[PDB]
Amino acid sequence: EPQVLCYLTSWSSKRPSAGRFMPENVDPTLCTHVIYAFATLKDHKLTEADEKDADMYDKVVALREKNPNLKILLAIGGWAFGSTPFKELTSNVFRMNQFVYEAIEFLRDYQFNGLDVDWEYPRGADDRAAFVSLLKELRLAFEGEAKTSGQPRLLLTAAVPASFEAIAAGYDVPEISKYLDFINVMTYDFHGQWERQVGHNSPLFPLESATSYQKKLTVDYSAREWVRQGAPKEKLMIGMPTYGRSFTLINDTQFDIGAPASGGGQAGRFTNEAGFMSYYEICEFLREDNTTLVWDNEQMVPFAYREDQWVGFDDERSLKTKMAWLKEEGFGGIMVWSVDMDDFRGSCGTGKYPLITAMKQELSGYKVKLEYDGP
Repeated sequence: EPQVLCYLTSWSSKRPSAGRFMPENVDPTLCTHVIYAFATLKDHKLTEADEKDADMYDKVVALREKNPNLKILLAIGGWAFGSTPFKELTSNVFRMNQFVYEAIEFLRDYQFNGLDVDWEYPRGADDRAAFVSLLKELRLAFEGEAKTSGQPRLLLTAAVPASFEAIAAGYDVPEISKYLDFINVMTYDFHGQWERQVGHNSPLFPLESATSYQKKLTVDYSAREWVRQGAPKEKLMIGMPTYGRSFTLINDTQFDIGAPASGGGQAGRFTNEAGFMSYYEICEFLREDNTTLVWDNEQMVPFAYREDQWVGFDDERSLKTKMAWLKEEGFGGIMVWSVDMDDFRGSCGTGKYPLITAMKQELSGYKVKLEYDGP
């Protein structure tokens, strides 16, 4: 029973031509859960972010009609949303409780299977306690509802950071682990266009020559840090990105990890953000002339460069390798960011959804079992 939780970004519907992604585009057999991001808070209540969203919620749910075991969740928060609304949400019990009772009604009305909470990020003791009370109250009310109610309990999940420093600052790990059904660790964005050296978005292992700090910026170390802090392995869903992060090189002849960079790489035609590329945009980049693909055998991920453009990403081989690591460590499953950025049209020349397919096939047969795993 390894789980596969796939994020669906609302704004993917706004991309041009082939990029355009709609709930209909979702293969309902790929993922065990689809998490729709993001709803918002208005007057401290769970509400639809845009008036056009309600029809989208309807479309995402009802994927179910095509796979009745598929769970559909709604996410609130995200990076843009910030910390202040969550702080104000949890500032008093009545607001908090009323948010809780209405969220349940909101969710039951749309027939969602549960709520994903993405506070980015709690920081400091007051936030730490507030995040715990919020999760504690959602969880208990979800249960209480299932009993005073008819059906199966609403699911509760949260996206959490990979940075070991963010973990200490924001997360009472053992406490949140009691209330969450799934802990979705964001094991990506380790490097990017905010830095002035080239580095990979989501390296599995570090370079042997890495500084003790750079060694921590990896999928492997992050996931292990979550375990070390008390997260139950069966609830830990390790984040898998279907995008890459790109750089403009200072010097075309310097293209190795650590090479000087002036900023992000040229935007992809569909995601329109320098420094960022969806997987189908990567494939386009790779078929340009003279683009050299490299396999980093220490980090265990690919990257590619052509003239002053450099991109670090995940492909079939790196994701499969990650699944092998995953099973060996014994984690409960994966989280995918995001389903709309995998090559859902099969324009890379392999199949449709080649990234998620590759992970799914490599996960076939895996059963998660807890056992003593040393310190």
